[PDB]
Amino acid sequence: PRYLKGWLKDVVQLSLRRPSFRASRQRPIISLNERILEFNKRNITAIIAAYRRKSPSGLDVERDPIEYSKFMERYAVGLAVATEEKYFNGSYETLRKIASSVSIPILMWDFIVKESQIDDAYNLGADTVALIVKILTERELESLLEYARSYGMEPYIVINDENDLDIALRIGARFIEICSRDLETLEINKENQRKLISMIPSNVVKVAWGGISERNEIEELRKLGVNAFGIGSSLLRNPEKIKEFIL
Repeated sequence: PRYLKGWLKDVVQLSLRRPSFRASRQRPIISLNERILEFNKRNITAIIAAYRRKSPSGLDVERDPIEYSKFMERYAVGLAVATEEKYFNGSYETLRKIASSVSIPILMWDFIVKESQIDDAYNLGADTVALIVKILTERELESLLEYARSYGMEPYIVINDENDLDIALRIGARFIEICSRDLETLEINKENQRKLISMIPSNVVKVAWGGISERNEIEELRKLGVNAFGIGSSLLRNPEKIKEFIL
C-alpha cells in the first residue's frame, strides 16, 4: 500500500492480516455497472443502498440486515455491504447471508489491499469490489483491477481528488465512484466532487457518493452525467426514503 497515516494505516494493517473465506460461490455474477446503464435507458433513478453497522462518519445503527436487503431489492439498483470489522463492525458472514437472500448486484465495501480479499468477495457472492486509489500504489491498484476482472467482476474505483482521478484513468478504470468524503479527514467537499465529475469522460460509469440526502441534488448530479447515486446513512435510518429518491 501507500505511505499512510492515522486510522487508514491502522485499517490497512488489519486488512493485510484478514483471513480468507474458503467456501464456494453460490450465485451468478450480476453486473452492477451494466444494471446501472439499464436503469439509465429505462429512465429509472439508480441508487446504491449501503448496509453497515458502525461507521467513522455516523453513529452505529443496529437493524436487521436481511429485512433491509429484501426491502432494497424492490427499489435499489445495487447493495453496498461494509465488511471492514474494526471501524465498520462488518463481517464476511453478513455479506454471505445478504448475497444468499437477494438477486440484485452486491458491492463489497472494504479496504482491499491483497488478492485474497478479491477471492473472498467472489466466493462470498459479491458481484463487484471497491478499490480505493488513495490507499494503493498505482501498481497494486492495476494488479487488483486486473485480478478482479479475471473473475468477471468490473471493479468499483473510488476517487477523492484530481490525483485519484488521473490515476484511475491511467489504469483503465471504467466504473468510478466520485466520493465527496475525504477518507483521511472525513470532511465533505461537493464542489470538488462536481469538478471531478465534469472531467470524467462520457464512457465511464459514474457514481456520486457522499452526503447525498435530497431528490433535488440527485437530479442536479444526473444533469452533470452521473449514472448512479450511493446513499448510506440516510437510507440506513429510514429505508422508505428511497421511494422518494426514485419517485
